[PDB]
Amino acid sequence: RPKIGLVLSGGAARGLAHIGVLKALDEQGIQIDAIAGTSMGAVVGGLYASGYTPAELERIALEMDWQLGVIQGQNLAMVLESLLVHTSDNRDFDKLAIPFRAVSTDIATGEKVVFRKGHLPQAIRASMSIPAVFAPVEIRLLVDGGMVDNIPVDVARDMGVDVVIVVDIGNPLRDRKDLSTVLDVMNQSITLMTRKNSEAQLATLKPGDVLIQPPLSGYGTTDFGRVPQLIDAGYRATTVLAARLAEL
Amino acid sequence: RPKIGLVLSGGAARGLAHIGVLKALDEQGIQIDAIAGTSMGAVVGGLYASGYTPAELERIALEMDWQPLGVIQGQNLAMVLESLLVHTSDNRDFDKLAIPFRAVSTDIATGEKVVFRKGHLPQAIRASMSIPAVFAPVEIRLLVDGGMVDNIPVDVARDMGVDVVIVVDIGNPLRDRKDLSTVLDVMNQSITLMTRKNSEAQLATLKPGDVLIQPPLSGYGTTDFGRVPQLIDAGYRATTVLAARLAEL
Ligand code: NA
Ligand code: NA
Repeated sequence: RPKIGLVLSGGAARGLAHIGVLKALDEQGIQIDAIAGTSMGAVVGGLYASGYTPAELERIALEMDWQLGVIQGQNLAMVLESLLVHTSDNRDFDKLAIPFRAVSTDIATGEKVVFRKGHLPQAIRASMSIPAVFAPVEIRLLVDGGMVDNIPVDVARDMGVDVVIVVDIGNPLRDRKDLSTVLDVMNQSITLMTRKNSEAQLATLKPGDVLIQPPLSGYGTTDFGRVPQLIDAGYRATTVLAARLAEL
Repeated sequence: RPKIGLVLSGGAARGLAHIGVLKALDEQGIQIDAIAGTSMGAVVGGLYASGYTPAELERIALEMDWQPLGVIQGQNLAMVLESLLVHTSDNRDFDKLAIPFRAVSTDIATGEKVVFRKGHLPQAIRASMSIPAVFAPVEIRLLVDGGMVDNIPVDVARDMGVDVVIVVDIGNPLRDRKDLSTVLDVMNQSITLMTRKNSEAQLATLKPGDVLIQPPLSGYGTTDFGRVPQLIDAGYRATTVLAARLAEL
């Protein structure tokens, strides 16, 4: 039987669609041997790697307050430590329920930083440290890994997997009418280079592999008003490929 | 004889080294048939394309004040450029300037490269120079600094039909850990990162025939205009050193 690696692309609000993919994949009895994730893909995939069920991930997403950069940085770190209190005495990420890699960016040098050991919470928090939303973290000064490897196919392949299931939740560009402020222009820039490394990795997909691309046409990148829809989106997108995933 | 295209990479303060390259190139009698530039490379190269001498470019750089806010500086930069270029008002096609010229910019809405080849020289150069968080973007497409898509526009210059390119890379140094204080700092760094990545890509396409000039700018702050004379000397000396290699064009 083939080793299957699950790659979970970066985002924020949009990355809760990852939950619905897991929910489908589990239902369909697809066994994941390795997970690689950036930002939200790293949160969802990390919690799942640690032992959470997609159903519990769903319950947690529907029951918490998504309603300055440093204060939110600490708040995110304390939530992650609470959820992961059961993996305190873990150090090697290969020895979690499922092997797991988070991906982050060394803001000083631009180098990709793949975590494979240490403190799961702290590593996941690095991968999730979106500039102008969560302060970077010091472990190297570290940020959201979207700008270097948003869809870390190659990371997952260096865990020795034969096939990858890749979930691209997309990073839509802002429309001309929404580019009001200077912050808006620069996020757009980050979005542009994020897509460019994303497209590059997606280029390396082979015959064997499976791309999942949830229908998220409507969906605001930071908009957590529609969780149930986001999760359904990933659920349905994956349910549709039940036939193709079956042959793994 | 070969058609020589001069490519002038993007920057800000560091791009005044471009002046010293022109100053050398002229001295050495190297004839330029086409110019392509981004940001500062576009200002210096555009003014030179229009008929300024490198000497006058140097005089202008040594005698002016580099000492809601993004927009006010945007207008100020536009009025300076219109003053300097008042003689090319009735120009429309950039191929009919003293030297053919292309400025390069970025459509911030779509990420597409925007190469200007016609219209109003000042307005186009101002687009190429519209560095986010320093000069408001311009509406012509909402347009910014072309560094993020083609900082070293070798391919633009080659689409003007040149056989050889002289490329001036002034570099975009990354900020060190100790200088990354604010959120603005982190995001500039990001822009720097993608700027280098497209820069390295174009530099990859250079051939046997072509000539890369890379001024010694080790010290130099990207926004630091306190050392103009050094910046110009840097480009001057870097080019003077290759007098032999440029001679065979
Ligand atoms: Na340390
Ligand atoms: Na550090």
